Amino acid sequence: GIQGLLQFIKEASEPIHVRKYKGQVVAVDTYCWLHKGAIACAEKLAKGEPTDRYVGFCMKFVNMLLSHGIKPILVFDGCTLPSKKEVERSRRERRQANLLKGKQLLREGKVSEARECFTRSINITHAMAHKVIKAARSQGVDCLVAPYEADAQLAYLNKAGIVQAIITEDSDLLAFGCKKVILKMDQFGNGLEIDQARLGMCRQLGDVFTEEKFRYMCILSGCDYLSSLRGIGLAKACKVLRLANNPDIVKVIKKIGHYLKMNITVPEDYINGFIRANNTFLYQLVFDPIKRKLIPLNAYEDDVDPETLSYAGQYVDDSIALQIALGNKDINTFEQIDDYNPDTALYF
DNA sequence: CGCTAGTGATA
DNA sequence: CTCGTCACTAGCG
Ligand code: NA
Repeated sequence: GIQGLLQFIKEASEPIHVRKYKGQVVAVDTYCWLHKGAIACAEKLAKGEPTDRYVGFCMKFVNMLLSHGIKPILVFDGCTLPSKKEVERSRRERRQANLLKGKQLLREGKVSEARECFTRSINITHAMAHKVIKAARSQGVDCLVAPYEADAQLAYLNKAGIVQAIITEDSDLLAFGCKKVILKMDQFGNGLEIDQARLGMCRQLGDVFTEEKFRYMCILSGCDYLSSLRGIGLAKACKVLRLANNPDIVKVIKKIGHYLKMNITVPEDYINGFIRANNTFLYQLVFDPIKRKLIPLNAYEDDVDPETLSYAGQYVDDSIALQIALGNKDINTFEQIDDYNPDTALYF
């Protein structure tokens, strides 16, 4: 996502412990636990050999949060946004390559390299995530499969007061407008918290501590929805945002070469791609657990047409979205793989 | 000299 | 059949 974002605003970071959120609700970007837990049993998944260590891993963290008296809500990624299809396919091809080479080209002789390639060809499937969901629900923990990206869903849960903090390793959460994000948490509950209001503690940031300006900085720096101009990182983006007074971001991006004293010819596609990136950060589709329907991250403004925001995810029926959120309906085939019912046991 | 972006080691 | 990350630094303006 946003490279070097954590180091850039480390002044706003506060080392905490999970006790600080006792008797409160916290949402967890489960994919990080799933991935770090799958790294341990990489060769097992590479060979196609049955294993469930990652389940015990995720449940270890969950049991920690529970032991400190916190109500955790596990969140998973759902469908992939159209602005990421070819990227996910690229990573798919990379995993296929690392698996093929790591297997056939390293089946005899070299072993360490074969494992080093197998750990790269590791793919987190929704079946594994479903195992985690079954275990978590067996331990009475609520789960939610996002309609699309997990970071938007989490940001919604946080901005709606449903949760008070978000445990993740992704730095993009801040660009979605989260209030409290707990990064780099270990087994015991030791992690780095970053509050939105505390963004002002960064002198280097200047007057770019407001949600909108901070978002513009994150996008200009280089995000998953849009690569940055060559030579533009966090410092340069922050600088050009600090210097410019004009509220209209388009003219600013057009004069990015003027404000930074460096020869930059802004591509025709970059402005539209910027608007699309910002619109994706603002209006990506999430699932409202209370109303049990599919809503945008933020309510649409007066200058935006919903029919042109297909890249921020497309709507489906609320019953289908509900079945997806419960992990009952498969992401790809849309087939019913489970029959969990929250009525006959959140979502109330 | 500040800052971007790529590499190598690593689980 | 869902996303890496960090320390170090070459090399840019
Ligand atoms: Na960049």
